[PDB]
Amino acid sequence: DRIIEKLDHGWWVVSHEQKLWLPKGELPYGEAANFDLVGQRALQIGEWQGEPVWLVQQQRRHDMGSVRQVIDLDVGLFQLAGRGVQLAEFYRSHKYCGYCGHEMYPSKTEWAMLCSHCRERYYPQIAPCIIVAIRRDDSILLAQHTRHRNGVHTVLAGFVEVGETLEQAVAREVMEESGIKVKNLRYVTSQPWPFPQSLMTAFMAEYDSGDIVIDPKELLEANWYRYDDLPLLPPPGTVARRLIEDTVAMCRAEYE
Amino acid sequence: DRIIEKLDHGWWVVSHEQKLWLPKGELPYGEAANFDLVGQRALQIGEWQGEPVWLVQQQRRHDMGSVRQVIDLDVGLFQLAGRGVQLAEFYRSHKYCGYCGHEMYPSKTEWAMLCSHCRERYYPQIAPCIIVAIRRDDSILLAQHTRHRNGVHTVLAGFVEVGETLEQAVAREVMEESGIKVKNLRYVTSQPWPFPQSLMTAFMAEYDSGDIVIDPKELLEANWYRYDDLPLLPPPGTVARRLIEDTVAMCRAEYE
Ligand SMILES: NC(=O)c1ccc[n+]([C@@H]2O[C@H](COP(=O)(O)O)[C@@H](O)[C@H]2O)c1
Ligand SMILES: NC(=O)c1ccc[n+]([C@@H]2O[C@H](COP(=O)(O)O)[C@@H](O)[C@H]2O)c1
Ligand SMILES: [Zn+2]
Ligand SMILES: [Zn+2]
Repeated sequence: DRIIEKLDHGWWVVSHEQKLWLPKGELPYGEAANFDLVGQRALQIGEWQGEPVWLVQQQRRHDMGSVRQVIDLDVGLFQLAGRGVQLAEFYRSHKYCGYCGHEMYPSKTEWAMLCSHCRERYYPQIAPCIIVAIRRDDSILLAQHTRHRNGVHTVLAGFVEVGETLEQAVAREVMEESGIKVKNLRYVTSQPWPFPQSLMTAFMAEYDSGDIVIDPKELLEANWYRYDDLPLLPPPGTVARRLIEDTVAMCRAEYE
Repeated sequence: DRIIEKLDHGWWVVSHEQKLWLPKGELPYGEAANFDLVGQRALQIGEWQGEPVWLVQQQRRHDMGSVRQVIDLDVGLFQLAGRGVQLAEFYRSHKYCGYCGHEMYPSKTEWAMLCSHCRERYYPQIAPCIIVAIRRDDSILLAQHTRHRNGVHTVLAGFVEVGETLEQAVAREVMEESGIKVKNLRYVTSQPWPFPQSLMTAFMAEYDSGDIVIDPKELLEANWYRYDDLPLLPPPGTVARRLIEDTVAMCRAEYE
C-alpha cells in the first residue's frame, strides 16, 4: 500500500464499481502523471513480466468497461486485472464492519479486512459455478448469450446455489436456460475465475428429454449443431472451448 | 419472522456464535415456555416431518455445542440445524452495511440482507472444499483429526483457495497435512455442507512420492491401512465413507 509519485510507471488497474478504466480500449500501461494518477493510493496486486500492476480505487468519467474486455490481452494479465477489480469490490463492501459498524482497514499481511474495534474479520469469497456441454447424439447444444455479443456460440453456465450439489446445479441451470433435461453428467475439470471471484467446474452431459425453450432474457438462441458442422466457438485456451472439444471427441468416437 | 408465544412448539435451533443450544445432548424439541423462549424473535427455516424448526438468535449460559453434535439425529434435521446456525452467523456479520455503515435488515422474500440507506445487498457465501482419499497400492491413507476425537480415521479435507483449481487445492492440502505428493486425481462427487456453508468435492488420488509428515496441529496421526484391514471409519451415509469404499473397491480390483 503506497501513494503514487511522478515517475511511477507500469500497469494500472483503475477500478470503480465492477468496471475498470480502459482508455483507447487498452489496459493502461505507462507513467502515472500521464494517466492523472499521481498523489493517489495504489496497491500492487502483482507483476506482469517484471513490472508492477497497480490497483487504484478511483472513478473515471470516460472509458470504464468490463474486465472481460482485456481477455485478449494475456490470460495472465487478465488474471491480474480481474483480481484487481475483485479486490476493489471487496474493499468497497467491507469499509464498515458488519458486526459493529465501525470503519475497517485492510490487512497488509494477507488479503482480508481487519477491524479497529472488534476482532472479527472478512476474507474474499469464492463462488462455485457450473459450466456444461450437452450432447445429443451427433450434435451438441450451443448458444449465444445475451450479455455477450461477439457472435460466439458457447456452452451453458450458472452459479451453484445453497443446499445443492454440482450435479443439481447443472441440472437446474440447464432446466432454466434451455428447458431440457440431462443425464450421465461427467466431471471434466475446474478453473478459477477472477471477477467475479468464482471456481467453475466443467461438466459434459447428454440429452435426456425435452425441446429447447430458451430463457430469452438470458439467451439470444440455442441450437443443436453437429460435431463437424460447428459455428464460431469460444477461443482456444478457454474452458468452454475445451469442453466443446471433448464433446466433439465423444461424437467422433461414436459416429466415425 | 415472528415472535414466540406460549403454545408455540416444535424444534428450536437456539444459536449463538457458531454454536447451538443442546440441553441433555439434545436438539431441543417441545414447547417454548418449557425452553424459556416466549417473547423472542424466531425465524422458521423449515419443517421436520411436518413440524416447524425455529431459529432463535439468543445466547445461553450452558450446554452450547457444535452442530456436529446432532449429526446422528437425522441428516435432514442436521441440514436444518446447521442451516440455522449458518443463517444466524450470516445475520451477525451483516447487521451494518459494509458500504455505508447503516443498519441493515433481512429480506423476507429471499434470504439476503437488504439495506435501509443504500441499495447494495449481501447473499450467503458458499465455500468450495476439497476432500480426498489417497491410495498407495494395497493401502489407503487414513488419519485421525485433532479437532474430531471419536477415534475415527477418515480422509483428508481442506478449503479451496483463491486463484487455484480443485486439483491444486487437493495437491496443496495433501502436501500440508501429510507432506506427500499425489497423482491421477479422479473426481467422484460433490455434497453441500450446512455449517460453515460449503460445497465439498470428493476426489480419489494415488500416492506419487514422499513419506508421511503429519501437521501435528491438524492431525493426531496418519497411516496406510490395507483395504481389508481397516480401522473405524466415518459412518455410512457420509461422503468420506463413500470415498473410502470407492478406494477399497480400487484395491480389490487390482489385488483380488
Ligand atoms: N470463451 C469464453 O468466453 C469462455 C470460456 C470459458 C469460460 N468462460 C468464462 O467462465 C466465466 C464464468 O464467469 P462467472 O464467474 O461470471 O460465471 C464466464 O464469465 C465465461 O466468460 C468464458
Ligand atoms: N464421517 C464424517 O464425519 C464425515 C464424512 C464426510 C464428510 N464430512 C464432513 O465434511 C465436512 C466439511 O466441513 P467443512 O465445510 O468445515 O469443511 C467436515 O466437517 C466433515 O465432518 C464428515
Ligand atoms: Zn468489526
Ligand atoms: Zn448499505
